[PDB]
Amino acid sequence: KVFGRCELAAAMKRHGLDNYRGYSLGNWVCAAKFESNFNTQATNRNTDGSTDYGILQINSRWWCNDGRTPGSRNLCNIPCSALLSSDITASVNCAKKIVSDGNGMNAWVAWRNRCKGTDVQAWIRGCRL
Ligand SMILES: [Cl-]
Repeated sequence: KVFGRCELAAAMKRHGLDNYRGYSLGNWVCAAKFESNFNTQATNRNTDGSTDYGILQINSRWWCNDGRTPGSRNLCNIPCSALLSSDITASVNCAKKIVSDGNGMNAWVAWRNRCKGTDVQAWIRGCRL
């Protein structure tokens, strides 16, 4: 599934992500946009064998379990196969798990190099939320 911008914004606000640990909805919208462009199926396998999964590109080394990473922690307790669902609930719960660690949304490098420090509202702008 390739979410619409505010289809995903509404799905994230109905998931309680608005201002979760200090990060307004614009942060999450923009982070998803620049991690996978609103794609739940997206996947990226990086030379160490770990793999970024889902709409938030959660890595398969700390957070999920795919059974083919030699690391390999499963801190969200989840098969990455559930992070590739149409429903974003698994990814949202694991992301609340991650963002509550003290690194914050700096755990997602795309949000850090494109979103962090911007007027992120413009992502939930015109949303009809
Ligand atoms: Cl980038």
